[PDB]
Amino acid sequence: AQDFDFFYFVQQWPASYCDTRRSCCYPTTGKPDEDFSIHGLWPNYENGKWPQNCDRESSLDESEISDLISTMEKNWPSLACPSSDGVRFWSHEWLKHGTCSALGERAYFQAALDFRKKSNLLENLKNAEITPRNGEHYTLESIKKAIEEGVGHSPYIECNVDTQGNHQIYQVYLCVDKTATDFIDCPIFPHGRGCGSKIEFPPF
Ligand SMILES: Nc1nc2c(ncn2[C@@H]2O[C@H](COP(=O)(O)O)[C@@H](O)[C@H]2O)c(=O)[nH]1
Ligand SMILES: Nc1nc2c(ncn2[C@@H]2O[C@H](COP(=O)(O)O)[C@@H](O)[C@H]2O)c(=O)[nH]1
Repeated sequence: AQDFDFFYFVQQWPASYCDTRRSCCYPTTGKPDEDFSIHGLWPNYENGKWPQNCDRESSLDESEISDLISTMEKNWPSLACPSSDGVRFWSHEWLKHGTCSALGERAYFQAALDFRKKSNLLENLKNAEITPRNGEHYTLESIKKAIEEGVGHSPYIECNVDTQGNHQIYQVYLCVDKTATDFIDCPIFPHGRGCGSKIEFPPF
């Protein structure tokens, strides 16, 4: 029956996408909030492979999520250049991953928004006294533990490197069950050997 096993729910730390050697452009709506934003909700298999581009005939219909656009501009902004309203980013995510989710367009985007709010990363880190600042000031362990206490499941953290060589928290992966109802323990995690023991949680 069900075409896949679980979802990776991926969030990015905007400031870490914008302090690297690559180009970053603020959205048509201006500088994003200093908070974790959605990268994607990705159907996946327990074997590490995943389905993608399941219905190449299905394009993103904005009327279906009209009332959600202003919220998505702030919670799912595109930071790529050139600057955009996010729609291209959302259309691409819908076509590549959403069409493989078994969810209708609105349910897919509502699920991503709902899980970003539920995971409440910035606040869970704040409770643990982990707040944005420059330099590799935080242990990776404290970051994972803070998120885990708040979500009830352990995240996978992907790090990248800023312009000054600092290793920084870049993306956070959590797993959601195939019916997109709750967070679950991840059956598998990516293997992108990354994140030293001390990392940066950069401000904008
Ligand atoms: N479902 C799923 N998609 C992935 C995974 N790793 C890579 N991809 C997809 O491939 C893209 C990688 O782009 P690249 O960094 O290779 O230019 C991701 O944004 C995502 O759409 C994974 O573990 N699961
Ligand atoms: N990580 C990331 N990718 C973005 C952003 N804005 C647009 N993109 C684009 O979205 C692609 C990832 O989409 P996916 O492969 O998961 O469907 C990237 O290759 C990149 O070109 C952003 O803010 N962050």
